[PDB]
Amino acid sequence: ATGRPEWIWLALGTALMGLGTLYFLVKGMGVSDPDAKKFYAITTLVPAIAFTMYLSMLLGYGLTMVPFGGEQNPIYWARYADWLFTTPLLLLDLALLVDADQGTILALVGADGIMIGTGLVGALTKVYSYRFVWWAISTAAMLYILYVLFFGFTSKAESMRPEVASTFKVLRNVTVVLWSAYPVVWLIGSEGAGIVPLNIETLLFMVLDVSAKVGFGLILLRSRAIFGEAE
Ligand SMILES: CCCCCCCC/C=C\CCCCCCCC(=O)OC[C@H](O)CO
Ligand SMILES: CCCCCCCC/C=C\CCCCCCCC(=O)OC[C@H](O)CO
Ligand SMILES: CCCCCCCC/C=C\CCCCCCCC(=O)OC[C@H](O)CO
Ligand SMILES: CCCCCCCC/C=C\CCCCCCCC(=O)OC[C@H](O)CO
Ligand SMILES: *C\C=C(C)/C=C/C=C(C)/C=C/C1=C(C)CCCC1(C)C
Repeated sequence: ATGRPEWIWLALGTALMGLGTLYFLVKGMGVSDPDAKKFYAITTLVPAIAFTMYLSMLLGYGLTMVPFGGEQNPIYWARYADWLFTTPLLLLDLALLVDADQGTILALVGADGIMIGTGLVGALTKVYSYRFVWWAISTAAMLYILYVLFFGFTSKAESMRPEVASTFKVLRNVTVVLWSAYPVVWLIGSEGAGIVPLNIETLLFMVLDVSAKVGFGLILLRSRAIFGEAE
């Protein structure tokens, strides 16, 4: 558990995802409105999955060594298993808020799976120059997602209840800003060019992970948008 200088950030991350899961679970009790239940279920699952994968990194299961640049490099592969299942759920929270059509949802979840799966391939690739080829396909998939969130969602939200429009626009903005930092941390951290050491990279991903999952949920689940309009 100790011996790895990043361990303090993995321990903190685990604690914050556990506490976030327990909070949403308790808040979610008794909610009867069928629409709100769907938002509670999706949004509580996100930190529950991330809690289990942070714990696996803490205990050292979610780590493997990958040779490249003539050295053995520690790669936390458990990050991608986490993101494979949590990032489509976050996009589903947004798409259900604006009642997106089924074709649009499919396009978003599919592009997201491509983004995370090519990120994983790049992380495990042993030929140094090819890691950046995968990084660029993965980043291209993420630019399609952000485009849909602005031209495919923002246009629909504005034709809906004001409480829905308002909450979507805050969540959309939060999403665009936090998600776009991820490819940058990868590129300058241990998986890429290696300018930032692993212990600081782990700190940066931990602040982004907690903000984009627990912070995101705090904003959505206090809104009136998730309830049906009723007397
Ligand atoms: C120290 C605490 C550690 C953190 C806890 C360990 C996390 C792993 C455990 C459990 C999964 C529990 C259920 C996760 C799914 C919750 C979904 C939900 O609550 O949905 C409510 C909805 O309203 C219903 O219809
Ligand atoms: C709504 C969707 C909910 C989704 C919830 C699903 C979460 C599944 C989690 C984990 C097991 C996956 C572990 C992958 C198996 C790797 C085992 C292996 O081959 O060796 C690794 C080595 O033991 C160590 O470094
Ligand atoms: C491993 C990576 C892939 C699996 C990870 C799971 C991620 C989330 C699941 C699904 C999106 C598929 C489309 C589901 C959208 C349906 C929402 C909808 O359109 O509404 C239908 C409902 O009938 C109205 O009441
Ligand atoms: C739209 C929101 C998401 C956009 C995300 C796409 C970001 C574009 C990528 C890269 C330029 C930075 C490349 C700089 C890398 C040079 C590293 C180097 O070789 O320098 C060694 C070091 O500086 C000696 O100390
Ligand atoms: C659970 C939290 C969130 C916000 C996860 C998001 C992760 C990404 C947006 C990852 C993107 C990557 C790309 C675009 C290219 C480099 C490799 C990554 C997989 C980190």
